[PDB]
Amino acid sequence: NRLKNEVIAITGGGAGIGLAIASAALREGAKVALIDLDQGLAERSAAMLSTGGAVAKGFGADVTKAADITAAITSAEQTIGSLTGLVNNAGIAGFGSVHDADAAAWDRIMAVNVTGTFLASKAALAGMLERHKGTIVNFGSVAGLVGIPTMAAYCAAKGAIVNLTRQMAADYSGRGVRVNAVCPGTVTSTGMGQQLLGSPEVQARRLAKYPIGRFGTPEDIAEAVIFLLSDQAAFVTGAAFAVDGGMTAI
Amino acid sequence: NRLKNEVIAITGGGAGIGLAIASAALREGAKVALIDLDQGLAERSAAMLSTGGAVAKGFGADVTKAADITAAITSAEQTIGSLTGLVNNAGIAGFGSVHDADAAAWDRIMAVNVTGTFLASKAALAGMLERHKGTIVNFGSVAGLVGIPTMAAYCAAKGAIVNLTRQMAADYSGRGVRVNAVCPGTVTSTGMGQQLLGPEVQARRLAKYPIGRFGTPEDIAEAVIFLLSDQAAFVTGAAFAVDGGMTAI
Amino acid sequence: NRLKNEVIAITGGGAGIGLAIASAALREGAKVALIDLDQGLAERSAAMLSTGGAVAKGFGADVTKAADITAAITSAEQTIGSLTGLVNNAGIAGFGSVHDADAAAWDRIMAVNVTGTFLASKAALAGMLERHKGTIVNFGSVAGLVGIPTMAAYCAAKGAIVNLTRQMAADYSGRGVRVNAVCPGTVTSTGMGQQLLGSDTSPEVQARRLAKYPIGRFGTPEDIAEAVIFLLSDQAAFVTGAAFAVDGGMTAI
Amino acid sequence: NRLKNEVIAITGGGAGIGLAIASAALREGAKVALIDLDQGLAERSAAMLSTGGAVAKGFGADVTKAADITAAITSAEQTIGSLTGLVNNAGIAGFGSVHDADAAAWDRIMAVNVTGTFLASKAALAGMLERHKGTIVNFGSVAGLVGIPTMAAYCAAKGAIVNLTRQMAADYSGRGVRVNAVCPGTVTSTGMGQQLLVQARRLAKYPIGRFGTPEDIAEAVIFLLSDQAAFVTGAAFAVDGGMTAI
Ligand SMILES: NC(=O)C1=CN([C@@H]2O[C@H](COP(=O)(O)OP(=O)(O)OC[C@H]3O[C@@H](n4cnc5c(N)ncnc54)[C@H](O)[C@@H]3O)[C@@H](O)[C@H]2O)C=CC1
Ligand SMILES: NC(=O)C1=CN([C@@H]2O[C@H](COP(=O)(O)OP(=O)(O)OC[C@H]3O[C@@H](n4cnc5c(N)ncnc54)[C@H](O)[C@@H]3O)[C@@H](O)[C@H]2O)C=CC1
Ligand SMILES: NC(=O)C1=CN([C@@H]2O[C@H](COP(=O)(O)OP(=O)(O)OC[C@H]3O[C@@H](n4cnc5c(N)ncnc54)[C@H](O)[C@@H]3O)[C@@H](O)[C@H]2O)C=CC1
Ligand SMILES: NC(=O)C1=CN([C@@H]2O[C@H](COP(=O)(O)OP(=O)(O)OC[C@H]3O[C@@H](n4cnc5c(N)ncnc54)[C@H](O)[C@@H]3O)[C@@H](O)[C@H]2O)C=CC1
Ligand SMILES: C[C@H](O)CSCCS(=O)(=O)O
Ligand SMILES: C[C@H](O)CSCCS(=O)(=O)O
Ligand SMILES: C[C@H](O)CSCCS(=O)(=O)O
Ligand SMILES: C[C@H](O)CSCCS(=O)(=O)O
Repeated sequence: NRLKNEVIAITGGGAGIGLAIASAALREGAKVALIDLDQGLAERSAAMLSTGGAVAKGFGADVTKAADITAAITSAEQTIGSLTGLVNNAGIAGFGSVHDADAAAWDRIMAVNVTGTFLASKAALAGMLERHKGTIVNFGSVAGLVGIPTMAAYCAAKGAIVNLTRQMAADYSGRGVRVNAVCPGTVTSTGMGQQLLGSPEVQARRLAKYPIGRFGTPEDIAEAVIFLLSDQAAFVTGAAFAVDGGMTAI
Repeated sequence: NRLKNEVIAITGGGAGIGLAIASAALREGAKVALIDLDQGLAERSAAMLSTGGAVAKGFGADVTKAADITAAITSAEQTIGSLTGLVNNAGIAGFGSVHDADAAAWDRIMAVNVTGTFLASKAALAGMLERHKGTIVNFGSVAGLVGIPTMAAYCAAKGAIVNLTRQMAADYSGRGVRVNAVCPGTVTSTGMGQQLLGPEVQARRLAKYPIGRFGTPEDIAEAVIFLLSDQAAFVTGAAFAVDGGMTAI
Repeated sequence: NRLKNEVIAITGGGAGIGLAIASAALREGAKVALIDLDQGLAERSAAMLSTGGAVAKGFGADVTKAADITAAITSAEQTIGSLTGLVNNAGIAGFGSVHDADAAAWDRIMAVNVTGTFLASKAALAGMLERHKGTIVNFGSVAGLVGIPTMAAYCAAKGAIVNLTRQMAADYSGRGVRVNAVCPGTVTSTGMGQQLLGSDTSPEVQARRLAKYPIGRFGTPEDIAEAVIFLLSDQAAFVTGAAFAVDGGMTAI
Repeated sequence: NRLKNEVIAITGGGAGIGLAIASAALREGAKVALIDLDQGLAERSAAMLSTGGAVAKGFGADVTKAADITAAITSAEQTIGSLTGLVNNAGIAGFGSVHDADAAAWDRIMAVNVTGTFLASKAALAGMLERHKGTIVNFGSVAGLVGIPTMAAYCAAKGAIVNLTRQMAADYSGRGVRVNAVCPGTVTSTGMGQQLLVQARRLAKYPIGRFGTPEDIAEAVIFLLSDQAAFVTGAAFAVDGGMTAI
């Protein structure tokens, strides 16, 4: 019951890491809102999770669209109660170095990751600040802390999220709202993870970047997020928490 | 659940943050060994904690003395079982800038913090590596990540611990032993906290903390309990700031 | 003559830190192209700088407009020779926290800073990679390393630039192109510096800000320019992927 | 003339990166004191550098011995003038992990690196603070910023130096003394580079595609020592071919 009486909205919550966060949050007694670009997916996943009295509801919204994400958060609050937590998990990845990157793809990557974190937080902060109570978890990556070959836009976007997290902590920590970023290492099993992988030598070069000797699971990342959401993390704010199997330590 | 079947040794566990870690670890089902310079204190604190079937044991050792810390860990394991976790919480602080610091006090601060982390870990690692299973939590500080006026030796020591943690993670993460550092902001209530305090200046210190308050031993303990737990299975080499936003600004 | 035979393009080169970089680069023997949103300013400043044999030329371009910045770099190269260095100095700042920031303002700050760095680098990289030779200096800030109250978009943009610099260094350092970021502390005398002051008039906050700087003063455009000159020079041949704090100690405490 | 009117003491100045710093500082018009554990080497290297009117002098001291290093700095100041810069270049490396490192070996690595930086700085700071003018460059490493397998003591020592640099800058920047740390990537050609010389695995960690040279590192130190770096203090400057960027 680490999240007893918490109400948590999770963007990109219909699949992958976001869904695992939802599962773990329900385990700890939270009520959860899954907000996804894919409304049907959010609804199906919410139903799948709604067992043993667990309360999970699905909502459709593109985080880059101010009116849509605002309406989704308002509806979540109307449906399951005033938010105590927001997880800005929605993100997309793509490839392209600065010299040849698709400019339109660049903008979309920056939009979903950075603008989405901005707009979703903006919607949630009205109530959280009014209540002097909230916790926001943003999604960095190892790709926001170091450079990754061939991922210019994504490294820019995640770098933005890491420092935006510090900025938001600066504004809001004293007003009762903690803001932190989890920075995951590679997680193989998700759609994005599969996109990333998509030769014994190449993948092995990648695996060699991880002292722990394996890549992450959605469940590994979810546990870190649940800690940050919980009131046991009451003094934790502005942190960029590396959950990365040692990648950024070497 | 969350530390069911864990066996945790905590250096400097007789008081302050170390004692809070012990209490929280017992809450989560671990068995704990308090290892403190002050043997009597370790014993009294262990006795106080050992209620409701909670198992805590106290041992005396100076972490800077290789034979003594090795013996305490051996005794702990005989009494509560093979270690699954080590918290290198033992540390001391002091004041003095580079131009005027006393060399002997400098050496003692470096010894307790850095050499203690080295020797305690060395002792624990024999067993942990043999079993391919362990978690070590070292104690950095905000003082290991940024410069603090008038605390040269302490900033050096905590800076050493932060990067030694990365180095240890590099060596051992693939061999079944995770190594992480908690980097706490100021916690005023402990013996060390009271030492650092000893009002315009207080208010200036408080303004360094976006959250608007200093930390408690319980705040820090919860982060340590997370890092010790198998729910942190992918977390290694991290320098985790538990600091009310201090290093974020 | 630390930049003899170098040809450097400087975005936002018409005024402020960019103009100070131009002046120092000319001192060290480079030829410089000033590229600024304000074409007249770029041209007037280039004229002012072109004394004693120094060669500076001005060009107008909005760094957020791919065709415009590409055209400016092309004209610059036709005028003063193939680029060996690019300084992505153009940037704008503004105020607003996540809860109240205007989305359009947010986008423009992200565009000039992040998209501008992307688009100008893209233009310069074609030639630099072909020649296996270049150095790119991006502009972070203390605001790209730590959080600054009430500057959400700007902290996001500068944070993007700091890590984009790492990413570009990862791609290009082995191909002959070094990429680094200078992260200046507050420089009061520029238009942006004045913009920052003007945003809070109290002298408690004014002295509060200065107390963040161990060195006991704010930066000058000349202070920042010297670090950029070092990074552009071949004396910095092993320096790449660095986020170099030039900040009077601000991020050290 | 970037260091004209500067007087710079360089610990470990008899060889390797230290000697390269001396050479570049003399190129820029500074007067240099080489301070080395090997006194004869400091003297011979100083003599070699002292051509074309350049002023370099050699002195012997173990930076871990307070009286030794204090006496060398005092002798230096008496011979070439009051210090304006100090480069804490002296350092040693070794191998050993936490589980197997010998405690005496651990202590000597910490001593030369960390205690040496403390003691040499303590000696120089008396004069620098009196004159409200100084610049101190400490030696970190990529090994002070990230973990390096099998180098526990060395990663601890360099980690200490990186944050001690921030601490010193906090204390002294407003009093006229800048303090910075250079953090070099691997430099193969020095005694330490050779000592620490799978090898293709190591090179792959460097995006620039080569290891550093003593000259590469010297140029960064020269910048940090110069008055052109007037606003630079408290910084950990990575000179590392991109190693810590990935
Ligand atoms: N998978 C990995 O290796 C790592 C991923 N991450 C970050 O973790 C987060 C989640 O990653 P994954 O679970 O792997 O992603 P995913 O690709 O498996 O799923 C992302 C979910 O977000 C939704 N989504 C996409 N765009 C959206 C938008 N504009 N508005 C609302 N929802 C949208 C998708 O529909 C999808 O259901 C992202 O921020 C990602 O960048 C960070 C580090 C490692
Ligand atoms: N109190 C604070 O504001 C902060 C403290 N810390 C670190 O957290 C850790 C714990 O701090 P506190 O609880 O405040 O300390 P404390 O001073 O309240 O208690 C520390 C305990 O360590 C023991 N100890 C001292 N030297 C020892 C040695 N050589 N061998 C074995 N045990 C020894 C003492 O007997 C004492 O019981 C330390 O590493 C400290 O540096 C870090 C950040 C904030
Ligand atoms: N002034 C300060 O305190 C600090 C400033 N900086 C950064 O340093 C850089 C330069 O700063 P300042 O000299 O103070 O700025 P400034 O405001 O004095 O001058 C900026 C120049 O950039 C030009 N510019 C603006 N938008 C442009 C665009 N879209 N395309 C082309 N040119 C454009 C302007 O016309 C102007 O001439 C910026 O990247 C800034 O964010 C970073 C840290 C400290
Ligand atoms: N060689 C490399 O790959 C890198 C080395 N470094 C650091 O750069 C610095 C210089 O390294 P190198 O030039 O390679 O070293 P080096 O081994 O080639 O020579 C260092 C000099 O320091 C002197 N020295 C050793 N102990 C001393 C003591 N207790 N007191 C006074 N002098 C002493 C030696 O006699 C020698 O002349 C060191 O601090 C080192 O840790 C850091 C990163 C890369
Ligand atoms: C997409 C996710 O943030 C991972 S980016 C690549 C990280 S690594 O595989 O190069 O360690
Ligand atoms: C003793 C502990 O590590 C705190 S060091 C001083 C930190 S602060 O009060 O200057 O934020
Ligand atoms: C606009 C420039 O990047 C400075 S942002 C504010 C930095 S400080 O004055 O709060 O230290
Ligand atoms: C001794 C010097 O600080 C280098 S430590 C090893 C660095 S690397 O070769 O593993 O990148």
